[PDB]
Amino acid sequence: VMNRLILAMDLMNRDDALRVTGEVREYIDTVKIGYPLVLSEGMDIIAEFRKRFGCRIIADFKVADIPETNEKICRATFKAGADAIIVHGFPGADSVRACLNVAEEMGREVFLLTEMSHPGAEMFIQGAADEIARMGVDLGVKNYVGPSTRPERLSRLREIIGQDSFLISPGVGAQGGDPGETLRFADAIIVGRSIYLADNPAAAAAGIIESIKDL
Amino acid sequence: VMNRLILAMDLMNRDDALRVTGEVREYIDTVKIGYPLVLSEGMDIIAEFRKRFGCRIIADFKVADIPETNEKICRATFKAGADAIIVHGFPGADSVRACLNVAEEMGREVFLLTEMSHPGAEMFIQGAADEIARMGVDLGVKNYVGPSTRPERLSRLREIIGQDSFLISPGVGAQGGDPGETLRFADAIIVGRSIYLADNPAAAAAGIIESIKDL
Ligand SMILES: Cc1cc(=O)[nH]c(=O)n1[C@@H]1O[C@H](COP(=O)(O)O)[C@@H](O)[C@H]1O
Ligand SMILES: Cc1cc(=O)[nH]c(=O)n1[C@@H]1O[C@H](COP(=O)(O)O)[C@@H](O)[C@H]1O
Repeated sequence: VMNRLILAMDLMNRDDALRVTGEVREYIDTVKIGYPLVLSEGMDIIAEFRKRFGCRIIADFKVADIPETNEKICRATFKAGADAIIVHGFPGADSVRACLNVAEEMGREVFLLTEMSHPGAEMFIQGAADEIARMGVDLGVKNYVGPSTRPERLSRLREIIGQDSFLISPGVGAQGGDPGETLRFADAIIVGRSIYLADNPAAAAAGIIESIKDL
Repeated sequence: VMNRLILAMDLMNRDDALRVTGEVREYIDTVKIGYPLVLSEGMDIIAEFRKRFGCRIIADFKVADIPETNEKICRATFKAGADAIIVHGFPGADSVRACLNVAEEMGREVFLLTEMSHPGAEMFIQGAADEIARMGVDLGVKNYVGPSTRPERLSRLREIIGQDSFLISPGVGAQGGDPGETLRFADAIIVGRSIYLADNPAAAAAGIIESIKDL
């Protein structure tokens, strides 16, 4: 990922989302698009962004259903042009395998979300996260998401998945995570509001990149 | 819910989804619409169904993000005309509260998914399910989802939530659950493929209702 920075584009208006993404395009080459934008503007927004910006698109859909439904969700998401999809591991191995099967059929990638970044993640997810990660390894998952807000947990996730696996990390900026510390363990950081709510998103992205190059 | 039966409309084509829903409308008055249909046909499908069929719509979006994103997802879903949304409890109390806050602002309902119906649910979700349910009670959740495939677990969920709470249950038919047994504990059953993949969906729905009235 260009500059190890992934934009979390969670504005809910097509015009604002296009404006911000265009302003920061030189600093990124991967955009994470989730349900706030998709449920407001339609799945066609994925192919529009892919074309206009020539970026890779990660669909952050936190897929968390039974295996049969997960297959349908993944098929629709890849048909819409997403390069990868984020999948929850908490629903278990069969649900993750269903997503892996569709990604294999369509030449795409799955990212497994193993521990979340918000405070509530401590209640149930944290205590399962190591086992969710190990499940990922045993299923052959190569791409993972873990939390910038808890770098000791990010270190433990990296320990389980090994150095060859790709690890991206949200919670930088707004949720309190630090870019440099997070990049001790993650390959790339995800940043949303610290960029897209800034008075000058390009200057915000540049500031982050400047602190990244210093590592 | 009319006849204690909720149609899980997970066909991915608007014409087929409209045909089946129209054929079974006399047997139901609540349609559950999820991401297979929404990500294939757009969020506008919710208002279309609500109008054409005069049904209640439950958006089965298994909301499972951080609190800030959950608020955006719920706002977009209610703006699209959904009467209620299904929310995962596994991400913790703050994530569930975010959904409850938006439902309160917009005069809608949250259904909390506490234990899932597929085999993988045994790995991580089952061991947290009682505590997820108790969390729901403490947050004031009044609507719950639990698994037809494990009626002993459905009984335990009913025990925690009490008789006044509303409980709906998927996994009937295709996944192996039984309508009558499930309705010992749930107020309503969700049925998808046993109806929408049948040669005659109306006859399939009628058959289920006939076995329900017998209780
Ligand atoms: C992928 C994900 C997992 C998670 O544990 N935490 C998280 O924030 N996310 C998403 O990353 C983005 C974080 O954005 P900011 O906090 O930087 O605004 C939002 O899209 C969240 O939904
Ligand atoms: C709500 C939900 C939770 C869950 O634990 N199990 C489940 O099947 N679902 C959904 O119910 C429906 C079950 O459909 P059939 O198995 O009856 O086809 C699908 O939409 C599933 O995504």
